[PDB]
Amino acid sequence: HTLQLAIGDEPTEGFDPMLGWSHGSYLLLHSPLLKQNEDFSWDSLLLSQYQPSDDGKTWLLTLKPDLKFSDGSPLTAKDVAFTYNNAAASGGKVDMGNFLSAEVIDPLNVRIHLKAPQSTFVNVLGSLGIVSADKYNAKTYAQKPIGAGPYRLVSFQPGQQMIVEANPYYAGNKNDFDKLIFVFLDEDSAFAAAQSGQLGVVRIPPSMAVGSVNNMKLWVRPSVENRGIVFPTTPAGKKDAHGYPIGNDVTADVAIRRAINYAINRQLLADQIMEGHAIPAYTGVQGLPWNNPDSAIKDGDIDKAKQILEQAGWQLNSQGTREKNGLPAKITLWYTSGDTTRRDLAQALRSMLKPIGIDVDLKSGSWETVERNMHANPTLFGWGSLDPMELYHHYSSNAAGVEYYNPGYYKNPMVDKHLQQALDAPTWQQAVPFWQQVDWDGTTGAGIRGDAAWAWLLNIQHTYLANNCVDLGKGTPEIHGSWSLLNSIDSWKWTC
Ligand SMILES: N[C@@H](Cc1c[nH]c[nH+]1)C(=O)O
Ligand SMILES: N[C@@H](Cc1c[nH]c[nH+]1)C(=O)O
Ligand code: NI
Repeated sequence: HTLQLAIGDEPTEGFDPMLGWSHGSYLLLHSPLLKQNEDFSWDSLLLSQYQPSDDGKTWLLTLKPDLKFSDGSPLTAKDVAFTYNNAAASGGKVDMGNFLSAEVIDPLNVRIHLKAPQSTFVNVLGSLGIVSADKYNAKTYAQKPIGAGPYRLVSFQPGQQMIVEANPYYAGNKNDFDKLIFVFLDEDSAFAAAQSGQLGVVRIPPSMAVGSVNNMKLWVRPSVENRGIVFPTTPAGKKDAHGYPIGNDVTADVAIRRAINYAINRQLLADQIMEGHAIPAYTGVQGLPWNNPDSAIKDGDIDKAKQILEQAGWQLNSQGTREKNGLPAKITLWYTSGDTTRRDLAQALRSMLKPIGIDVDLKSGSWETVERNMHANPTLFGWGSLDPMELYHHYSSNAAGVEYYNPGYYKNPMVDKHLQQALDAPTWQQAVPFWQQVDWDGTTGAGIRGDAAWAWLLNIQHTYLANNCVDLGKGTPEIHGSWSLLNSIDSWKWTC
């Protein structure tokens, strides 16, 4: 069967695990050693056995026999070792952490050596795609790659489409669709093509998940993708390396941040903006094992927000705005244009924070424009993944100002300690208790009970429209990024 999908952003700069697995359409053409389960354990497509040592410093990987690539070339230990070592030394992103080396014992066994225990290396094992040691070249791979994925590339028209076909050498199960065509369209054009019957699967914003489309069915997919506001946690007066202002004199007050957290009604955000297709999120890891269980509050509480503001010395002035030492609680919320739900979320927040006396300005821009103001102003972001490293990216002092990570320049030495403890655990199960202390350790934290570096809002569920004859099956909770639906691609069925 042939299926046409418009599910997200267009892939830019190639299909090479070596250059970066950032896009997320690699799930189509590639396959890592491990695949994550719904209980956050790990299974494997390519391995019969994978055992880390008790020290957590080394991994032993036994490959399944008779594995092949999309071109029919054999998949063995040489290719795994080549993959990991080359991605390690390439220096082009690809976080390998404490990785040292991959040694080939026999055609079916690889031994991975790490500098120190790393609880997140299991995420590397579950992300980095395997390339062919012989056939890999940085020039010809990006355009026409070979992998262990369920599909192999056939055609690619930039700005137009991308055509792939089922890989006969796939080690996993086959679905009911032998050919897939992915069209690159904006959300509205995609919806139009869905209603016209041109496409079988289309991704739509939750706002549009309303009413009935002919010969189509809505699919709500569980997701850890989120929406939240990041606060500048330091006073103003400093600039970064690129001359962008850092800090906000209003939001540097922790009371402001806690009050904003308590005044917001997350359930109303879900029901009124996301059409019920979100769940309230009080953290960046909402619903995950490493989420602090006590990190939730009873929000939409105006009187408590007012009480918090009054306790810190924020009083209404003659103009009806909170003032403290002549400084009014006037803030500007920034967000990225080109997204309707973000505009609506920002507006809704502006309306939600008014009754507690906080005046919210709105400013939308391109990411290039947002980059300049995201350190000096509260900003809308979306994140979320099955990788606990998010907590690091958000709350590590070393991540402050780096790319889009930690724009509020949050620095708490104890939180850094807990993060480092989590990283240095041999297993992720042992790391989980340390990840939770990031929120609150009983003394300090980055959560609401703590410094409240964020006003986290929602975990957004992904919405699709599929033909009535198409079953999208199930998979792990989808994440922030594009082409997340692909995580379920093996389970796809044709019911007509
Ligand atoms: N991932 C973050 C930041 C970002 C910048 N560019 C792409 N993403 C967001 O979507 O809000
Ligand atoms: N690759 C982008 C995806 C994105 C589009 N818009 C926002 N985010 C990211 O990780 O943030
Ligand atoms: Ni993003």
